[PDB]
Amino acid sequence: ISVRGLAGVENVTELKKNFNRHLHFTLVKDRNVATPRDYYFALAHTVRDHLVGRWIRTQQHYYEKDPKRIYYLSLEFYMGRTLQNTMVNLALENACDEATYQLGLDMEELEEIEEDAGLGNGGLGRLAACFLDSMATLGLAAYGYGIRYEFGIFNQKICGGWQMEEADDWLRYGNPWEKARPEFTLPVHFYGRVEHTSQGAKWVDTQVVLAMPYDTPVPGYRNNVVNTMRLWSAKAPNDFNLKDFNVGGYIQAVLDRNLAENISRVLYPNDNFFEGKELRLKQEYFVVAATLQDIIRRFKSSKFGCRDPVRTNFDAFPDKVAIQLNDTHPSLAIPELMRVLVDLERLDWDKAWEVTVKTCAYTNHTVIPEALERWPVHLLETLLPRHLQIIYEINQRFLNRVAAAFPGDVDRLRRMSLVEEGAVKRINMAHLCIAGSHAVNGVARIHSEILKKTIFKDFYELEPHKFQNKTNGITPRRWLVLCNPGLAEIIAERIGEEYISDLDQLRKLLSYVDDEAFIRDVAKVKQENKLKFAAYLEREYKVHINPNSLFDVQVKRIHEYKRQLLNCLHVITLYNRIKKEPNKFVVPRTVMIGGKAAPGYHMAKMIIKLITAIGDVVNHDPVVGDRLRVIFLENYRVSLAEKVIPAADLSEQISTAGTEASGTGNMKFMLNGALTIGTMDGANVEMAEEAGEENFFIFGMRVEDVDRLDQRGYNAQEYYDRIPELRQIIEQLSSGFFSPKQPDLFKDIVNMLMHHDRFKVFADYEEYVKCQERVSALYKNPREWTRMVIRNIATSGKFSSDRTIAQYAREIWGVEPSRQRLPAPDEKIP
Amino acid sequence: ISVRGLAGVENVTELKKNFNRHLHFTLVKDRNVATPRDYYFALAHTVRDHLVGRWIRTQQHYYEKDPKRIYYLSLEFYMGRTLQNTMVNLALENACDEATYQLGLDMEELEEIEEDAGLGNGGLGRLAACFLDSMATLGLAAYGYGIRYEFGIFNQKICGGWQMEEADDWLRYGNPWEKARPEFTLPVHFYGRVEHTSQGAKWVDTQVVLAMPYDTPVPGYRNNVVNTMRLWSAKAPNDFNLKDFNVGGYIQAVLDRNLAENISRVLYPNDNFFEGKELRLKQEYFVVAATLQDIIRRFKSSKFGCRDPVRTNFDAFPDKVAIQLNDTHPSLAIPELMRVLVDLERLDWDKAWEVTVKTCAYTNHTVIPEALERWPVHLLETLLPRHLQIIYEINQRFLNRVAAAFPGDVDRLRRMSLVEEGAVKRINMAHLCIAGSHAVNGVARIHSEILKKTIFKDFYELEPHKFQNKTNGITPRRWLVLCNPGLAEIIAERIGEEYISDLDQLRKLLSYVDDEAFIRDVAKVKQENKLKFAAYLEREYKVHINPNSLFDVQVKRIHEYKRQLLNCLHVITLYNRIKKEPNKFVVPRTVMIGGKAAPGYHMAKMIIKLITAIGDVVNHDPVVGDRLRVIFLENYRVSLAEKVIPAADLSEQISTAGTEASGTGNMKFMLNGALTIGTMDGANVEMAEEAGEENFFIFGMRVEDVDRLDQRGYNAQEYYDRIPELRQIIEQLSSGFFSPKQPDLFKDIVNMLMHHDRFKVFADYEEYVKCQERVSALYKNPREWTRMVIRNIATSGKFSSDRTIAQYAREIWGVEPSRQRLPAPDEKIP
Ligand SMILES: COC(=O)N[C@]1(C(N)=O)O[C@H](CO)[C@@H](O)[C@H](O)[C@H]1O
Ligand SMILES: COC(=O)N[C@]1(C(N)=O)O[C@H](CO)[C@@H](O)[C@H](O)[C@H]1O
Ligand SMILES: *Cc1c(COP(=O)(O)O)cnc(C)c1O
Ligand SMILES: *Cc1c(COP(=O)(O)O)cnc(C)c1O
Repeated sequence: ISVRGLAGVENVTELKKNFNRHLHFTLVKDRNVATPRDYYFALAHTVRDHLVGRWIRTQQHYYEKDPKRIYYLSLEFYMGRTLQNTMVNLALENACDEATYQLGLDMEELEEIEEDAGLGNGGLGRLAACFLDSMATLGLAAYGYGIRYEFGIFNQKICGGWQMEEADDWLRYGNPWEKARPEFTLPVHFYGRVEHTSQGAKWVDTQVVLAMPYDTPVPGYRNNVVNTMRLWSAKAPNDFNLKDFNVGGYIQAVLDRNLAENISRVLYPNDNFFEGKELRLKQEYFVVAATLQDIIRRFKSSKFGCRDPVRTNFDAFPDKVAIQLNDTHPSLAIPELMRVLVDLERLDWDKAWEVTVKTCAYTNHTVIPEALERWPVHLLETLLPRHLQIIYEINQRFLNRVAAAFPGDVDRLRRMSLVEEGAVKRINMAHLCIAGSHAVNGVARIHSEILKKTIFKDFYELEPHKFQNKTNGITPRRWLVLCNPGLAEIIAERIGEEYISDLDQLRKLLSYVDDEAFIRDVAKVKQENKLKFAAYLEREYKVHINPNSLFDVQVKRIHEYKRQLLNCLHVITLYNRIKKEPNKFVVPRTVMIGGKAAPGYHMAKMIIKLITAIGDVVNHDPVVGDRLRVIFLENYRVSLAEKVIPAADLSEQISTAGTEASGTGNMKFMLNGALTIGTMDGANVEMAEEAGEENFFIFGMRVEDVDRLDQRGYNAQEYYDRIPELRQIIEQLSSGFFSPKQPDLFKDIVNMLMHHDRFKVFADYEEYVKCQERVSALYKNPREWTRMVIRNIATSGKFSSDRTIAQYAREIWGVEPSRQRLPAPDEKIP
Repeated sequence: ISVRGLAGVENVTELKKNFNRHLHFTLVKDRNVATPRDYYFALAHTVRDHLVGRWIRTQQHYYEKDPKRIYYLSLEFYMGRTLQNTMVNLALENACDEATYQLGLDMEELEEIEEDAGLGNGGLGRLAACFLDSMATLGLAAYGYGIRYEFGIFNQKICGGWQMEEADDWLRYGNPWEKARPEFTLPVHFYGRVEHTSQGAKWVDTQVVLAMPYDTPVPGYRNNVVNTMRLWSAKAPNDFNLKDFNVGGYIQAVLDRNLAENISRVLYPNDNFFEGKELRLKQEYFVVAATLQDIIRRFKSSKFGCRDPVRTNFDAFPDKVAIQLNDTHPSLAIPELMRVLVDLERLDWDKAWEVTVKTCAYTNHTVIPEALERWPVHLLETLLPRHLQIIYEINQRFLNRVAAAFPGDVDRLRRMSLVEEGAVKRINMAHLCIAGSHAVNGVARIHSEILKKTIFKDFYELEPHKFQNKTNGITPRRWLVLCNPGLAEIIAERIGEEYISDLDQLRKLLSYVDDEAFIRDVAKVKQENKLKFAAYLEREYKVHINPNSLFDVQVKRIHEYKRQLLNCLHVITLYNRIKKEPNKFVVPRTVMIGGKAAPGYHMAKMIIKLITAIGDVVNHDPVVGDRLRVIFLENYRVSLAEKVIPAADLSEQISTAGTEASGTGNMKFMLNGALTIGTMDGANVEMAEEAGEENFFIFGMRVEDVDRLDQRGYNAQEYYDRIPELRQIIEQLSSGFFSPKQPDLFKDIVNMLMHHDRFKVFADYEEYVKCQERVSALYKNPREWTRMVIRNIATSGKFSSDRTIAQYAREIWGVEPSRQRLPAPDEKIP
C-alpha cells in the first residue's frame, strides 16, 4: 500500500477490538447510532493508547538519567491535526488503514473530522510545532511550554468578497490528545506593590490567578520517545475571587471569576505586529511565571534533591536547564528568573545574573519596527511593579558596562538603553533579551547578518560572541511523508527510508535526474496531487478549476511586506494581455492566493477584497476561457496547507528584499516538487544557493538595491510614467473596472501604491512579469520542468528542522542529539 | 463482610486488571506517582464501565418498546457522591472492597475523595434525586432534566463564628460520571419581538444561546435498568456572538461570549425564597426550551415517525408524554408547549390547550408567600414577548371559565387571575401551573389540605378533580443501605433483603421488639455509628465530643420557620439550669446544629452566629464539664448528612405548625434509629400516625392553635412576662452575656423575637422544654429507648420514595411500575 508501515495480522486484530472497546465504553454509543465523528474519536482514542506507555517511560527515563532539560517557551504552537502524524511516527498508518477498512470505514474520511489545533498565527507558531517534532526525533529532554487558548486563530469566512472572522471553538467536541493535570496547578501573581524590608524586597498585596496545566504528547519519529507539550489554562481561586467581602453580590462574585480566566481565552491574531494591550502582557507573564516554577521544581529534585554538594546551589542550574525564548513574547522570563533567585532564594545579584544569562537564549524573528515589542512603563508599573524595578536595575548595570567599553559615547548609551524616553516611556523587550541571554540568533543567514549590521549593531560591537544564526527548517514527517505519501514512496523506492530522519540523503536523488522512469513518476505524483486538490475544491468549496494548468500559489498571512499586491498586478497583466490578443496561445494558469488578515489590519483586508474582485472579473470573462482562473483559498491553515502545497507547481515568495526574516512555506514547497519564483530574501537565498541559481527563478532588487533606492528616495510616479502596462492597471483600479457598483472602492490601495508604498511594489514589477514569462516558457517543456523540480527536491535536505535543532543543541543548548531508539514501549507496571 | 454482594473469584480479578488499565491508559500515571485521588478515579472509571452496557440497552429498549415517557423537570438535582451508590445498585460493593484491598488500598478512604454533586439547595433538590433513583428502581421510562451548573451550592466556612461563602468548583478535577453530548446541542431564543403575519405570529430578531446536553446514568436497584439524567450547559454560538459586525473589537467579541454562557454558571442559593432576577428567569426558560425540543423530537420518532395514523397528530402526545413540574421553576413549559404547538406545528388553540393540560402536572412545595414566584410583567415583556402574549390569552380564557361558573363573583375573578395588578404588574406562576396542568399535588397530607382550604381554595372549588396529595419519601438505598450498612445487615439477618425495594416489609421487625438479641444489636450499631462520627469530628474538624451523651441534632437549611432559634432557647435553658444546680445529675447531650444560610438572608446568618456564640460560652464552662456541648456542623450537605443521621439519637423537626410542607430529613432520621421530637407539621403527622403517637415526642401548637392565636393577635411580651426562665435568656442575649466584646450584637434577634416573630417562637417554648425533659427521662432507660426506636424503624416503610413514585405513576402519569429485571447487561454489539 506504501511504507506507512506493516499491516500485521496480530495488530490489525488488536486494533479493531480496541476501536470497539472505545466506541462502547468511552463514547457510549452502539454501531447503530454512531456517526463519522464518533468513529473518528474511537480511532483517536485507540491510537492515543499506543503512546501512553512510551510517554510514561520517556518521562520516567529523564527522571532516572537526569539529563540537561530544554524548555521552549512560546506563546504560539501551531499544531494542526494530530491523528495521522501520530500514526506516522509510531508506524501505525497501514495497520489503522487496514483495521478501519475491515470495520468498513474510510480512514481518510475520519481524518478530515479532526479539528486543527490552531494555537498559532503563522510562521513563528508553526516553527515551534516543527521544532517540537524534531526535538523528540533527536532524543532531547525537551518541553514545549505555552498557553492553552480555548479559541485559536479565528476561522476565516469570505462574505461578498470580504473576510468575516468567527470564533474557532476547537474544543467544542473535546480534545482526545490532552491530559488535564489539575493536581499540578500553580499560582501566578498580578498587581500588588513592593515592600522593602530589612532583608529584601517583597511583592505584596497581589491578585492571584491559578495556572492549570494540560499535557499533550509529542512523539519522536519511530524512536519510542514521547516528549511533553505543557499548556497552561487560567483558573480563578475560589477564595478571594469570592472571599474579599463587604457587599457586591454573591452571584456577581461567582460570575466575575471569568475575568481572571479570560487570560487564556483567546490568542491574539496578529502576525508580525505588536499590540500593547494589557490582556496580552498578562498572557505573557502568565506563561512565564507558571513555567518557571515548574522548571525550578524539577531542578530542586534532579539529583540535588537527593544529595550532590548539598546546599541548593544554583551554580549547576545552567548545567541542567536551558530556556529558549521564541521571540520577545516570553521575555519576562529574564526578570522573573532574577526575582525568584534574588527575592525568594536569596542569591546575591551578581550570582543570580550569571545564572540567568547562562540559561537563557533569545531568537529574533523580524526586523520590521511595528512588530517590535515596546511596553509602556506605566503598564509594567501597575501590573508587575517588582519586575520593573529589576529591569531598571538590569539596565543600570548594563549601561555601566557600555560606558566603560565606549567612554564618552553618549549617544550609544541612549540607543542601547532598555528604556526608551519620549512621548511615553517604554521598555524595549528586545534589548532586555540580548542583555540577559548568552546567545541571540537570527532565523536565516541574511536576516542574521542584518541584525548585526543594522538593528542590533551596537549590541554586536559590545558582545560579538552572543550573535549567531540558525536557519529555520521544517519537519519532513508532516511536510513530506504525511501530506505527500505518493512522493515519499517513489523516493523510498530508489533510496530507501533512512532519509525521513536524515533528509540530506535526498541528494542521492541527483543521480536519477536523467532517469526516465523517475522523471515520469515525479511528474505522475504531482499530477495525481493536482487532481485530488482540484476535486477537494469542488467537494468542499464548489466551482471548478482546470488540473492541466500551472498551479500558481501564494499562501501565507496577508501582509504589505509579503506583497500579495505584486502578485495581483501580475494577474491583472496576464488578463490584459489576453484581452489584447485573444487568439494567441498562453500557458494556462490557476493562480491561488490564500491567507488570513489580522482583524484590525485595514489594508490587508482591502487586499483580500481586491483578490476576490479580480477573480469576479477574470473568472467570468468568456474570452479568457480556461486559460486563467483567480481563486482565493479560504481559511488557510495547517490542514489546508497539507493539501495545496503538494499540488503546487509554482511557489510565490516575493517579499521585498530584507523584510521576510526567513520564511518556511518556501521550504515546504521546495521539498514537495514546486519551483520557486522569488526575491533574494530570507531563506530564499540559501535555497537557491543549495539548488543552484539556474534551478531557481530569482528576480527583483537585492537588499543593497533597496537601500540605494531609499538613499535616493522612492518615487512610484516614475514607474507609473515609464511603464504603460503598469499605468493601465492603476487606471483600471482607479476607475472601477474591478468594482463597478463602488468605483472608488480601491482608492486606498492606489493611493498607498502611489504615495506611501513602504515595500516598493512598483520597483520590482518589470523584473517580476519578465521572470514570470520565463517560468511559463519552462512549463511548456514538461521534461525539463520536472528535471528542475528533481534538482530542488534532491537539494532541499538542509531545510529539515532536524538540522536546525541539532545546531541549536550543539551551539546554544550544549546537548548532543541522539537517534537512539528508547527501550521499546513494552508494558511494565512498577 | 455484609450483604454488599458477592466477592466472586472471577470478578475481583477482573476488577483489579481494569483498575490498572485505567490508572495507566486513562489517568496516564504509574503506581509510583499515583495519589489517593488518582486511585479514586481509576476505581470510578472501572465502576462506570459496568453500567454503560446496561445504559445502552436500557435506552435502546425504550426505543424498541416505546412506552409512555416521564419527564421530571427540575432546576435542582441534589445528587451528592455517586461512586458508592452505583456499587450498591449494581451489587459491586464487596467485590470492589475486596479488589481494592488486594491492590493494597482502602476503599472508604478513596470514597471520601469524590466531590458532591451539589446542584441543589435542600429538600426540593434532594427529593428530585431520590425520585430519580426510585423511578429507575421501578422500571419507569423516566428522564431527569435540569441545568448543569458549574458552581453548585456554595461551600460554607465558619470564620470567627460567621458563615463565609466560597465557590463550589465541583468540576475542578473532572466528573467521570457524565457524558458530554455536543452532537445534540440545541438553540434557545431570548428577547426579540413578535410579528403578526397572515397565517400566524412569529418570534423574531431573537438572541440565540445554545444548550449542550450532558448525560449522567441513573441505575435502578439491582434490576439492570439505567435511566438518564440530562443536564444542559449554555454555550455561545460562534456566529452572531462575533458576526454582528461594525466595530467593537474582535478580542472583546470573543471575551463577551461569557455572557450567554453565564446562564448555567451558578445555582441560586435560595431555599424557600423567591428572587426576581433576570438571570434566574433566563435559567428557567433555558432548561424548559431545550428540554421540550428534545421531548418533541423523541415523540416525532416514536412509532409515529414510522407510521401510525400518519399525519403528525399530537392527539397521542399525552399518551406518550408526561412532564412533571417540580414546583413553579419550570412553569414556562406550559406557555412554551403552547407556543410550539400553535406557532410552529400550527394546531388550533383549543386542540393545543387540550394536549398541554393533559401532559402537564404541577407539584407545589410551600405555602409561605415570600417563596411564591411572581414575575414582573416588564421582565417577561422584554425577555419572552411571545410567552407573555400566550399567558395573557390563557388568562383570558381561564377567567371566562370562572365567570361562567361563578356569575357575578367579581372578587373571585381578580383573586384567580394569573395577572396581579398593583405597584408593578406580576404574573403568578402558581396560578399558571394550576390552569395548565391536569393535576396539582401537595407533598404531605396536611400541606395538601392546606392548599385546598387556603392558598388555592378558589381553584379547588373550580376544579376539585385536579387536586391530590403525594406524601414525600426518601430512597432506602442511599438513606439506609449506603449510609448505615450496619443497621441494614442486622435487619437483613432477621427478615431478609427484599425490604430494600419493598420497605413496607420493615413492619416484620415489630415481632422482634421484645427480642433480646435484636435490642442489643440495634443498640450496638447506633453506638458504633456514634463512635465513628465522634471520630470523624476530631479527624476533619478537631476538638472532642463525648460518644456516651445523647446526640441531639438539627440539620437543615437555616430558616426562621425551621426555628433553629427555638432550639437555641432550649440549649441556653439547659445551660442555665446546670449553672443553677451544678451538682445535680442531668442526661449528657451533644446538641449539633448544622445548615447553610442563603447569602442575602441577614437573619439566618445572625442565627448561625448565635449558635456558635452559645457554644463559645457553654463549651468552655468548667462547671458544665462534659454534660453539655454545643456544636455547629460546618458545610452541611448530602455527604455530611450520610454521616450524622445514622449517628443521631434525637431528631429535631420543630417548625411552626403549617409552615414545613413535608420535610424529608425527618424521614431520614426515623429509618436510621433516631427518635423524633417535633410539632404536628408536614409529614411529622403521618410519621407519628404510622408509629403511634406514644412512640413520638409531639409538642406545641397544632395548625388550629396557630390560627386561633393570629385571630387574637400574637404578643410575645405576654410569654416574656409569665416565664422567668424565658425572661432570663432574653436578658442574657440583650446584655452581652453571649457577646462580651460586642454587647449589642444580638439586638436584631431579640428585637425580632419580641416584636416581629412571624413564627411565634415563644408560644411553643414551654411545651418544648417540658417535652425535652420527657426524652431525657426515656434516654435514662436504654432498653426502653431502643424498643421505641425499633417501633419507629419497623414502621417507617411508608416513607420510601418507591411508594411515592408508584402513586405518581398510577394516579398522575398513568403508567404501571415494574420490578422486572431488564434482560441482563450482557455484552452485545449490533
Ligand atoms: C515575530 O516575527 C515573526 O513572527 N517572524 C516570522 C513570522 N512572521 O512567522 O517568523 C517565521 C519563523 O521564524 C519566519 O520564517 C518569517 O520570515 C517571519 O516573518
Ligand atoms: C419551594 O418550596 C420548597 O422548596 N419546599 C420544600 C424545601 N424547602 O425543600 O420542599 C421539600 C420537598 O418537597 C419539603 O420536604 C419541605 O418541607 C419544603 O419546605
Ligand atoms: C508554514 C506555514 C506558515 C508560514 O508561511 P510563510 O510563507 O513562511 O509566511 C503560515 N501558515 C501556515 C498555515 C503554515 O503551514
Ligand atoms: C434531606 C436533606 C435536606 C432536607 O432537610 P429537611 O429537614 O426536610 O429541611 C436538606 N439538606 C440535605 C443535605 C438533605 O440530605
